[PDB]
Amino acid sequence: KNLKEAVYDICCNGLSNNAAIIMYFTRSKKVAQIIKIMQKELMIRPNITVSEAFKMNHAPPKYYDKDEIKRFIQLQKQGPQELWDKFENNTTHDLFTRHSDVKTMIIYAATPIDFVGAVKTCNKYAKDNPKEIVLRVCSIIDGDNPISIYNPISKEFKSKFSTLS
Amino acid sequence: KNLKEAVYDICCNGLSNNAAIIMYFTRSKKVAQIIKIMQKELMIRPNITVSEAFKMNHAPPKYYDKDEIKRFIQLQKQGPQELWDKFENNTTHDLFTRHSDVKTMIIYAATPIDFVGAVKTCNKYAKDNPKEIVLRVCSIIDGDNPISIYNPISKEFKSKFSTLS
Repeated sequence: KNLKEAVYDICCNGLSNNAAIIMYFTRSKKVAQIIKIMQKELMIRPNITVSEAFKMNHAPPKYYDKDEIKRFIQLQKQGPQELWDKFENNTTHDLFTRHSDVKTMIIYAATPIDFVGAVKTCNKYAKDNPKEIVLRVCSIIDGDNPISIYNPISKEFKSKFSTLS
Repeated sequence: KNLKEAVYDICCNGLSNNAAIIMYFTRSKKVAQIIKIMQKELMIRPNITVSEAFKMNHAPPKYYDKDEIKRFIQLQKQGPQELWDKFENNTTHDLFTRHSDVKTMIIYAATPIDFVGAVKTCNKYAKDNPKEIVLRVCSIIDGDNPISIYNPISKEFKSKFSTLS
């Protein structure tokens, strides 16, 4: 239900050039082939961009103590400009990175029409494989089409969109 | 300055596990070298996940017909449920998938404290190379730490942060 509302909110303004789909895949026998067939099914439709499946690395965890959390808070109360400028963080860990099992795939769509139809397809794989797939939507603050050739398509879609209200 | 305010909004409520730093860069070998320096800086910090540099593919573009856009609007207006159930798209294209040469990287950070320090690190390399690297901040609806081991660290930070607000 949260996915339907989220996709609705993304489409509401007629623009989807700053949205994304993120999918995380656990390690599995079928996983890489799901990715292959999804990529293919997704891109029989125009305006869709799909990434390669990719890996990630991560550092060790760290818990911040109450005093550190508080001084971040005092710095927050000074607003965006002084949050950025006065932040400093010295914490080091003396260790290597861990290589994760989980694969990730990013999808984009140039217009709301493509976006709805892409999320519905992804949700279809996410439903049929519920143990191996996490599905989320992204709003990129001040984002645009990563593939710049789509820009006239989105701007034009928004144009016609706006005159219809 | 847009970046400062998006960072401030993502951290406003003591949750970064629903957030991401996204960066896009050109194929330049001189650029892949600066990315690696950046990853070295990033990984010496705790609570930071950094994906590999990854590539993307995409479909042909399509301009939607002012009349097709209308029928999508009639659905939008009936709401989040009806938009999802009723939407159909049977648009195809006669071409091949194209391979972009834009690379992409995604960075995660388990707490607002780690998120701010990672945007500040990533952003130095973006301003230093504004033609070859583009830097964004993302909000993932109902997101969690992609690496599960961080969940207790995020949940602790939030507990303390809500006590200290």
